[PDB]
Order: sequence, then C-alpha cells, then structure tokens
Amino acid sequence: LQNIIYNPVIPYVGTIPDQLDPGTLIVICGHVPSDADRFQVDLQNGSSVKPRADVAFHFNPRFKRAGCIVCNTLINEKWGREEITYDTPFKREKSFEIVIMVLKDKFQVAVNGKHTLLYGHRIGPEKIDTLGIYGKVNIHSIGFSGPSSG
Ligand SMILES: OC[C@H]1O[C@@H](O[C@H]2[C@H](O)[C@@H](O)[C@H](O)O[C@@H]2CO)[C@H](O)[C@@H](O)[C@H]1O
Repeated sequence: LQNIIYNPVIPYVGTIPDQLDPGTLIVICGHVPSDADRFQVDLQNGSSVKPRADVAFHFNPRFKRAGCIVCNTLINEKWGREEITYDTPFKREKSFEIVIMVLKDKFQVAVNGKHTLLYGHRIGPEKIDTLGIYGKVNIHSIGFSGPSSG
C-alpha cells in the first residue's frame, strides 16, 4: 500500500494523498473495542468543524442489538437519507479489514474479504480530500492504492 498510517490516534483526521479516482482503494485495518457502541469512517470535503465539512461518504457500523451499518451523506450540515445494511460482519472484540473501492458511480465496501455494501455517490468523489475516523474503534493501519497500482 501507499501513504500508510500506523496506529493513528482516534479521533483521526488526515488529508488523503490522492484524488479518489475510479478504482482507488482505501484499506483500513483495526479492531473493535470491548462493548463498543459505534465508530465511523468519513470521506470528507475538507476538515472544517464549523461549519462542519461535508461528508461524501459516512460508513458507520453500530453494534447495539443485532448490529448494523448505517451509511449516509452530510451536505451543508444536514444528513440525507440513511442507507442501512442489516447484515454486518463487524463484532465487538474482533479484528477487521475494511476495503473501500471508489468506483465511477458508487463506493463498494468489503469487510474481511467479503462484499458488504454499495453506496451511490451523492457528492462527486473528486471533492473528497480528507479521511476521518471517529468513535469507539482501534485503528492499526490506513493505506491507499491508486487505480494504476502494480
Ligand atoms: O445518518 C447518520 C447520522 O445518524 C445520526 O443519528 C440519527 C439516527 O441514526 C436516526 O435513526 C434518527 O432518526 O436520527 C438521528 C439523528 O437525529 C447520528 O447521530 C449521526 O452521528 C450520524 O451517524
């Protein structure tokens, strides 16, 4: 991988190395803390806190009850329609590997080598230049792979 970040402190907010052109991969390896309630991975347009930066893609695994993954987009500080995935591969006290592939019309996400969900772009991905990770989660590494990697 390229531009790897190891054991980052959460909350984590860092500029992404390259434009997320179709085919780009975002690999995030971590572990879910005991009794974690939730955590999130946000692909943002900037790092402004106020006004809060738009979130092109909000990937938010929730663990209470049966557990799920909520995906949404924040525009001008307003959340849009939630897209919920009820078949979540995340579990407390277990490690994980998240692979987000940026396609032309959507994001494709796989966890632990298994397809998990799709999310159509609401904001042009070229507007994303910042990665944010918040919540109860331990991140081991963050890596990026461009479309022409090899
Ligand atoms: O949509 C992502 C956004 O959800 C907020 O919580 C929502 C909740 O998921 C929804 O079921 C309820 O109707 O409205 C709540 C907001 O008022 C989270 O608080 C926010 O951090 C994001 O995760």
